[PDB]
Amino acid sequence: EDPQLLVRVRGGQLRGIRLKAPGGPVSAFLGIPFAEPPVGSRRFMPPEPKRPWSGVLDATTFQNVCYQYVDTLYPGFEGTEMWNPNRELSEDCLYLNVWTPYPRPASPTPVLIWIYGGGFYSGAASLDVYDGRFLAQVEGAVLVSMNYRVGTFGFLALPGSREAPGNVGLLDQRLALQWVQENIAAFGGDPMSVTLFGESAGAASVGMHILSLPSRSLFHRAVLQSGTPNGPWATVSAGEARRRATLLARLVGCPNDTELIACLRTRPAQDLVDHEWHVLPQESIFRFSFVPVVDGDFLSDTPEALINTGDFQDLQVLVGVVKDEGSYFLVYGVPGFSKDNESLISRAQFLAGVRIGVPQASDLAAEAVVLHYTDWLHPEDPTHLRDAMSAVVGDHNVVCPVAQLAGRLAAQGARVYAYIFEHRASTLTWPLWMGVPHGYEIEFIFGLPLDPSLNYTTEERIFAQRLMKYWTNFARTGDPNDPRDSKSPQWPPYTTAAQQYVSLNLKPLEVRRGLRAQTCAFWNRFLPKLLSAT
Amino acid sequence: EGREDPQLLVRVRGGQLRGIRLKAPGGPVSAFLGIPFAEPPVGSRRFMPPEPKRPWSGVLDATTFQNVCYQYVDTLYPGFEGTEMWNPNRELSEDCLYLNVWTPYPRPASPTPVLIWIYGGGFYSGAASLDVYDGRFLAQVEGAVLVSMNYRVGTFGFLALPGSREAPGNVGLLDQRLALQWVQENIAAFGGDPMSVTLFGESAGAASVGMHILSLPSRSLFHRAVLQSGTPNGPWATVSAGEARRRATLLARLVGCPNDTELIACLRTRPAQDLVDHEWHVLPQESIFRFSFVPVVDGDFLSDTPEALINTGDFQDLQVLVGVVKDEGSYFLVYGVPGFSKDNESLISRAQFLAGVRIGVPQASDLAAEAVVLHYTDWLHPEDPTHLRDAMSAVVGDHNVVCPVAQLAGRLAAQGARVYAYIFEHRASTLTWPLWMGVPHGYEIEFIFGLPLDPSLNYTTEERIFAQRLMKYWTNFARTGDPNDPRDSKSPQWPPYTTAAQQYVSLNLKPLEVRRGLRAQTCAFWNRFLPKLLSA
Ligand SMILES: *[C@@H]1O[C@H](COC2O[C@@H](C)[C@@H](O)[C@@H](O)[C@@H]2O)[C@@H](O)[C@H](O)[C@H]1NC(C)=O
Ligand SMILES: *[C@@H]1O[C@H](CO)[C@@H](O)[C@H](O)[C@H]1NC(C)=O
Ligand SMILES: *[C@@H]1O[C@H](CO)[C@@H](O)[C@H](O)[C@H]1NC(C)=O
Repeated sequence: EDPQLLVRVRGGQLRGIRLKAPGGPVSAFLGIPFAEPPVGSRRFMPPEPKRPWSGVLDATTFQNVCYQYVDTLYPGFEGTEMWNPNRELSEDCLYLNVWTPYPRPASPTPVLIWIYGGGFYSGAASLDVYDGRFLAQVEGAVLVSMNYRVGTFGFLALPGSREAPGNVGLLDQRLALQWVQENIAAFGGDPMSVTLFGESAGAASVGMHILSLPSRSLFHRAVLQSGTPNGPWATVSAGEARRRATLLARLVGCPNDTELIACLRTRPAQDLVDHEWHVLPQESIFRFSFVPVVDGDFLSDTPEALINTGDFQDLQVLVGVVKDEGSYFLVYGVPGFSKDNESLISRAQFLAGVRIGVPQASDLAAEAVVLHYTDWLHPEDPTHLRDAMSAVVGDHNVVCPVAQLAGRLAAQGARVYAYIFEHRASTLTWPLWMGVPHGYEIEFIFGLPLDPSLNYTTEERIFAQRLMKYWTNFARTGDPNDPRDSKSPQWPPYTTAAQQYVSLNLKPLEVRRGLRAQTCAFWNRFLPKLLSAT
Repeated sequence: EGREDPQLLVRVRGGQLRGIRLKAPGGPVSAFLGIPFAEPPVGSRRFMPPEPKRPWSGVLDATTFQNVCYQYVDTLYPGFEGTEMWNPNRELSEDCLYLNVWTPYPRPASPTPVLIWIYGGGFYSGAASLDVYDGRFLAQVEGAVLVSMNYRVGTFGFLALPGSREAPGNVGLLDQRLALQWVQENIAAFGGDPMSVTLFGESAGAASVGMHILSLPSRSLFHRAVLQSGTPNGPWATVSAGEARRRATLLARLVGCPNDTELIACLRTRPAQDLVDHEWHVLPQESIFRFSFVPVVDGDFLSDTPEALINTGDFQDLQVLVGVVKDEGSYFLVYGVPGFSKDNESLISRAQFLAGVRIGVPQASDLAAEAVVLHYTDWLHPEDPTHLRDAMSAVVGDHNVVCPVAQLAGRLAAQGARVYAYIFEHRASTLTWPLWMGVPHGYEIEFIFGLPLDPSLNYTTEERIFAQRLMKYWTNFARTGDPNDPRDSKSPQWPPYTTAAQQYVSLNLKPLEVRRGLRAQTCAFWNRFLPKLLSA
């Protein structure tokens, strides 16, 4: 037995597996339980710490994916399948994964904790794009990723109830964070240097740990990729959570909160998922049924209120967006859009897409969006209209929420670094019109281009090495700039005054100013004033 | 007769006239100045439509400009050429309905296209006798017959109690119409062609031209139109019948006049200066680019709002030239926006910007005003004093001129008209206004009229050549309905403005450059978005 692969944690002993990375071996400890299986009476309930076990636990394999909706829009297509569960679905899914250098670090190493996205309705830490072996091997990092409950199982709330209090998926993440504090030193990780990073709902999740005080003692730095806790999709009110929970229950024949939740707990998992999408208040895209709730507990106030009034003095944050945040979502609901054609649309279809794409928008607000995003020199041009549709969805849901967060954090004392990611992977299977879609920076940050069997260009490999360095420098120091390297040029902090951010592409860093400043002023300053009066 | 110049004696329908031979740089021109076209609108005729001038006996002396219509005289910067150039240069009188004709010397043997100038000044000021409106250069260099008329302004031209017989409103426009009828009957005596008449005007003059396009009785009196930095549509060129009535009766109160017959009769007893002294007191809000007595939508001269009439009109056998200067708003900022002056750089604070926007968009709600502020703010430099100053200028110019012109051009083009559009971007070397104002409202006119040709005025040689270019464009358009030269085609062409391609030309010292979209995005804000906000 290899002593590098044998670790004692508080719960007992584990056996990991030596994996081959391109440059050398790594130690992986996969499928480690951090909670009691949240099954039977424990459904919808906060997670409990895993009971200690006897002997040596086999941690050589990824554990089950949390029970979730699986996308079926394009069967057998790698662009969609790469996000689908790659292990069996189960409610028993509260396990985490650790990658370390082989041999394990001689001195305490900065820890990166990955929180996947998927709209709080999907995702898994076992996906090939979240493979931590490259960062471990090349950068010497200790990388951790956890499964958290998604959908009804993670976020169905009857606020104020003891049995479905809400945000339990977020508590799953917090428990994995606690597990790292208590146990990561055994693997050579430094619990006094923990960086959370995540994409999409994962970045929103990272954001919620920033805004929830009990999470704050469990990490030191944060990275939010293409997602925020503020914004239109990441939270609901307690009233809207209750309403959706009560409707889902009706839809499955259930049944006083106690009685309603008891009947929901009797239902086969797939029975809940069958009706998951039927509880949304309007026809929409970029809207998810069961998400974090403003409960007055995990989240003391709305994230908007919390970012406006928080003190973020001793925090460093890396945030950013991809060049084409909205394109990917268009094919999941807006008529005229499809991966299989160029998606050239009419004005009529633009107007209709805006109502679906900004579902809470009133008639007047929807007219303001159309009038702002129309190119009045080319008002009927299908290429313009299609690209504007993408812009509306990406700006409303990601870019402007991100600018808003960056600015508040910066004003309230945080050290902030911002990027836009603009390289389209040579291997991308989505069509050209989608540009650099949501999610397609991740494979570069994780260093997948360094596996020569994946057929990335040598440029893409060098670029991936640049990104791995920015991320791990940031984890190490709270500054993504290389401290032993001179020229570059340097990545400046994002500030409310200068509003500097950098482009991440195959060219050297270029510094730009103003992250869609005019358009986000429309979204962040004008539209709120509109509908709070009308 | 006997000893006088035989080219200076002409008979019109009312009698015999004697003109004057004037010197232009390239040679002599004939001028017939101060020809009366109406009975003096005095006493019981105050506020009343003009009646045609009754024939006179003997030879009327038409050798000097006549009285300027009674008006408010700008007093903000006394001694200063920049303002005095617009001020009255003849005696102020209610007896002011006279017109001017310049023609070549000797008068042309075959009938020549006629240009009729209508001055601006917010419908409260102006005269055809001002030096910037001197027709001699066009007459001499282009062989043009040029006509300009005085029309009543202020209360005298536009005070209305709509529905009344004694103060029906729009009579200043009726003065202009009567001057157009005079040209039809009489211009052939000077060698002018009454079947080729082009109206042109600036500011309120341009608005007036647009209103002659929209008023059917005017349509037989002219064939083509040029609107410079003004339009009949937009926030200032007209008022509703209710607003006219409201202002007329407030004015009456302020001058001691308490049934419309009795009110108007009391107003007719008041000294002219008493009316001028309270003219500005009747505006509903603190404002710039708003004028108390302007054309009224009376359901007669204007059968509907200009907005309605341009959206539904048939303009098929109409050619129109329209444009703007680079900095329409700047001039207006010093007549009411706190923080602004010709004698400093007018760098303003954000607070002054927000305050200025309420004054510059006086009919805007709180929400609309904040939409404006949010649109014009540069969110990279929300507090830069230079950007704020320039944004204030842009707000005022776009709202009042540039976007109404874009709206006008689009409707005209979509409904059959041949439209040619420009932006004029040359700053006169002789301009006395400060540099921050850029190319202000009013400062294309001296070039169209060819003042730079007078070497005593000290324009550069390049400006002389540029004036000659503009004069060709305007007279080519007058001749043919196309500003382009028939022969010369190596030069770059001025393509028509269309809704599809939205093309217009830069007018500056360089050859014509074609550009697309007149402030397309920002005018979508003013012309499409704001009115939808106004609906609730
Ligand atoms: C510029 O002037 C504005 C208008 O007030 C005056 O004009 C200046 C030139 C002086 O002659 C003063 O005596 C006048 O009252 C001011 O309101 C504005 O603040 C000025 N800008 C600055 C900062 O100088
Ligand atoms: C693209 O394809 C989809 C479905 O195959 C269809 O709904 C859409 O109308 C198509 N659009 C174009 C550009 O023809
Ligand atoms: C034009 O220039 C001359 C010669 O220097 C000067 O004396 C005269 O005053 C100037 N005239 C004007 C109109 O400013």
